[PDB]
Amino acid sequence: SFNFPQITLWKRPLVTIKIGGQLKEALLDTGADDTVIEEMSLPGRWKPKMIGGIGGFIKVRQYDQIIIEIAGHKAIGTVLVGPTPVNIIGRNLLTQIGATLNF
Amino acid sequence: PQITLWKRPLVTIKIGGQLKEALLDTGADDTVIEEMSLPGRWKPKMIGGIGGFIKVRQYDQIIIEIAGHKAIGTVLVGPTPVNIIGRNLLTQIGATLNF
Ligand SMILES: CC(C)CN(C[C@@H](O)[C@H](Cc1ccccc1)NC(=O)O[C@H]1CO[C@H]2OCC[C@H]21)S(=O)(=O)c1ccc(N)cc1
Ligand SMILES: [Cl-]
Ligand SMILES: [Cl-]
Ligand SMILES: [Cl-]
Ligand code: NA
Repeated sequence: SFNFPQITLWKRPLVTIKIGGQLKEALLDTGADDTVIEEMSLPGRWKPKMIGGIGGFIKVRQYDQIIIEIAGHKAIGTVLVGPTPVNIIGRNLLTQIGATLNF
Repeated sequence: PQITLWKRPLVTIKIGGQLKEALLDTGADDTVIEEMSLPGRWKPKMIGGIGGFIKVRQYDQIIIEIAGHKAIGTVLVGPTPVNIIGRNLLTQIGATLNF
């Protein structure tokens, strides 16, 4: 419905992100504490982490202080990389771009 | 009205005569609640998240109260680690995501 993708949540709230100079599709996800992206190379050091969701847990690599643009908004923060079914923008970066849930 | 996302967006819901805590989740297509009984008919469904699929019972035309707002829709019931209010019902309480 109302445009990015979409504001009233009748369609998935999908946006384009840019990370490591590549464009990807991601979901704005208020139910995600953390941002999680499919396998890709990121600079710097990382640390393993397991995170859980509906189905159980997956091991991810945690990269801190990564520059990522989200729907045109610049953010710099933690990105988890692993076998997620969807690229997810979680609250750690939603707060950086000033996203709010209103109702 | 406006929920910041510095913490998890948790609300109280009333469903099937009980009160529960649930997460307002724009990343969820569907509402999924921990095991409970609901009246009427249901059919089995599989739903996938991070870390694979779980089997749930799909109940249609269930009335819920979310933070005070009544709504009706499908509710999936099964071994989810968190009660999640998905877009199918967020739309019914006029939730929007703004930035
Ligand atoms: C992965 C998404 C595309 C979909 N998920 C909703 C999502 O909001 C879950 C919702 C969620 C929340 C807690 C536990 C399980 C699932 N969040 C999630 O997995 O976040 C993980 C990354 O950050 C961490 O903080 C939250 C858990 C971790 S889902 O729970 O798997 C899901 C799938 C299908 C339906 N119909 C409803 C929900
Ligand atoms: Cl976008
Ligand atoms: Cl962060
Ligand atoms: Cl529905
Ligand atoms: Na029913």
